[PDB]
Amino acid sequence: AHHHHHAHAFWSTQPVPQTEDETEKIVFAGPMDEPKTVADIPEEPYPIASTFEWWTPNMEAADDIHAIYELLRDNYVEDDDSMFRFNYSEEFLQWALCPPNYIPDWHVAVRRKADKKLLAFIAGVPVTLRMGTPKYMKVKAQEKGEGEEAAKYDEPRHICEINFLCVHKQLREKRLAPILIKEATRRVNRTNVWQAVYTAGVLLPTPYASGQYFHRSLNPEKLVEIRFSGIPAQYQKFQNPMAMLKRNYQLPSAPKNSGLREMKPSDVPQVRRILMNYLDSFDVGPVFSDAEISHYLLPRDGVVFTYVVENVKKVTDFFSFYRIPSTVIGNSNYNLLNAAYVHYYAATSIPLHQLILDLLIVAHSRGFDVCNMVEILDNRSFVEQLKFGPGDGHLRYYFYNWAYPKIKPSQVALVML
Ligand SMILES: CCCCCCCCCCCCCC(=O)SCCNC(=O)CCNC(=O)[C@H](O)C(C)(C)COP(=O)(O)OP(=O)(O)OC[C@H]1O[C@@H](n2cnc3c(N)ncnc32)[C@H](O)[C@@H]1OP(=O)(O)O
Ligand SMILES: [Zn+2]
Repeated sequence: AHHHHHAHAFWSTQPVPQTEDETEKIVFAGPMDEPKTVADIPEEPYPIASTFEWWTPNMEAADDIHAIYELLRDNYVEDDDSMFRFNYSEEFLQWALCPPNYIPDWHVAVRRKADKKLLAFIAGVPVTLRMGTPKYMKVKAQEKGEGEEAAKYDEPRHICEINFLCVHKQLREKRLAPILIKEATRRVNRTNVWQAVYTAGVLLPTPYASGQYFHRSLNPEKLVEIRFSGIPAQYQKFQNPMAMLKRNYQLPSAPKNSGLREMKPSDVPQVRRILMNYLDSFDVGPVFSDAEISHYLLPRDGVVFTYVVENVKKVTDFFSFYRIPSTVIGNSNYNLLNAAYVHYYAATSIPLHQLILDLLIVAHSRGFDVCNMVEILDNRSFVEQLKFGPGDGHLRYYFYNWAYPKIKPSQVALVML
């Protein structure tokens, strides 16, 4: 019942595969660029106009995080004609940008010298990623006798995740974005890191995986009244069509699993174990320490919500979801849309659809209006029984400086904003 509404001067110089045809022919994982060392990377920041300066924000400082908050609030807009606007609170931004061992230098900003107004931003965070040759390719490579080349890059790699690329609207379409990407590349290279991973809605050279978005209505009445959803014509036959619509997406009001409770700090080592056990099944996936599990998964009000199944003693299952609220433009009754995004999870004692059913119940009980996700992990497996519908977006996954075969999004275990 959803409302469906839908030459590279810089990227052709970058160490990424340049065509879909190239990517579909890659058989081994490995770097694109020729080997470099840190000393081969320019010491000085990339030149920008004299009215501007590079600035590294201190995220512990109120003024700095507020400055980044305001830039993104007013300028981090994928579509000016959308009826919605994503909102990234300072707490959200600290959670996304300041994981344990984050590198301040990788938060790259441009500001105007005279008044110190922040005009552009791009952010990298460390992540440890398994990104060696997909298991099927390695298998096929072994049958041809090339197993050790296929396995050469199997060790998890300490790399960079790039997000929150943003140019102030006054500075748009002036090639500042390539400069931001070059400066981040420079700074990351100077840390002896040579690959990055990143996601985008736009199609760039060249994704290794792409996945459709899916939505699960939690407050159908509100979703229709803001035109996120429509009430289709067959409902225009029934007696109280809106009552019929609310009945169709009705959930139980209390979760089905006993032992389900909010995650607490003492759960961290066990959640790490069952998560890692699950994520290692996928060709591309992160490796998390206890500190990273704690930072990314411990409940964080207004940002991250995480529950465990602990039916006496042992943590056997868990799920998590994070919040991004959308401003609703021009609606008399509603100003905000509260969206729950499926995060990490692991099921070992109950079917996956049963665990995610409880996610929906908990998310609904916490006032969320819609539950969103991309078809990574095993998310595709419960779409139909839990009444998710596909949206119009696609999340495209890219590597920088990494030759990588084309894979399915169900082969990807890295949750990325
Ligand atoms: C080893 C370490 C490596 C580190 C770096 C790894 C790579 C990181 C890569 C970045 C990962 C980002 C992940 C996220 O955060 S995805 C979210 C992106 N941000 C937004 O959508 C916020 C709103 N939009 C904006 O702020 C601007 O429109 C941006 C900044 C996006 C472009 O600014 P502007 O509109 O003023 O344009 P320009 O004249 O300066 O530049 C035009 C050039 O920019 C290319 N472009 C456009 N959109 C994107 C995009 N989303 N990723 C990469 N490149 C993009 C475009 O194809 C063209 O290149 P080419 O077509 O001529 O070749
Ligand atoms: Zn429309």
